[PDB]
Amino acid sequence: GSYYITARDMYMPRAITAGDIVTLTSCQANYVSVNKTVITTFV
Amino acid sequence: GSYYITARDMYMPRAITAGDIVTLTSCQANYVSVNKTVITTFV
Repeated sequence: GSYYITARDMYMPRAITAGDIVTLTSCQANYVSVNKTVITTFV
Repeated sequence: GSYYITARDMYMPRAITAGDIVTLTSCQANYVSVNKTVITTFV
């Protein structure tokens, strides 16, 4: 149900942060397209 | 009008995120000094 980034060698699940993203003005149906934001920023 | 970071080899414009910044308590008039924040964080 949730979403997590991980390293390429160690299985270490962790919540996605704001500094591991790339914003692009294109998506071509090879994605997931969640209706809500999945950045998980802070208050 | 807008502002974008880019890589040093490929012309690929993209919005500036929160994890590509360095906060320093100094600026010496070799800057732009926008009155509004240009971090573009998320809700």
